[PDB]
Amino acid sequence: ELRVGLEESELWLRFKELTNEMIVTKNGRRMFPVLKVNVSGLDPNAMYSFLLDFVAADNHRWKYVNGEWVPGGKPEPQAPSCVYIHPDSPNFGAHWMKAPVSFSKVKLTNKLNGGGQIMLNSLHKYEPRIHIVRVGGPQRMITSHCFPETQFIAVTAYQNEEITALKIKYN
Ligand SMILES: C[C@H](N)c1ccc(NC(=O)C2CC2)cc1
Repeated sequence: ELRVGLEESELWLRFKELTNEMIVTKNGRRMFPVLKVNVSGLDPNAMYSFLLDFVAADNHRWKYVNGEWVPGGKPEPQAPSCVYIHPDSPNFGAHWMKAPVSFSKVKLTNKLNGGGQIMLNSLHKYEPRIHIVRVGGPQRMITSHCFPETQFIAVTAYQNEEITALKIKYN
């Protein structure tokens, strides 16, 4: 059975309980914390690519109002984010299972850009999600996993200084 787990969930939970925020820039900003995933139950010899995308957790614009995040009242449908391919892709099960799969090179942007960078809507709430795609083999297969622990609001600058402080404390 394919098992997918979150490395350093303790740290993600500190950020989540304060409402996590991730900086987006026109050029694209790397994430802190980094999404790291423990994976077991892959065929060491089978071929897989690791994909990352960001689900709009709700259809609302959020705003920091008197030290608290509150949603607008005018939802719009949220077009899904683009997919980031882990640069080790494609690779053997053994490669993916020898150490946590670490998405340290994904960059979050607010502007449609060349490639690499994933465009998010500023002040929308996102839930990171991976797809483990079995490639090359006869039978293509996809397994998807969500990480509620790693939810955040995309911001152009931090609103909650509690978040600013946690980021610096642990980077
Ligand atoms: C060059 C770069 N490492 C790269 C580019 C495309 C893919 N395509 C896939 O694996 C798709 C089937 C899921 C993988 C890696």
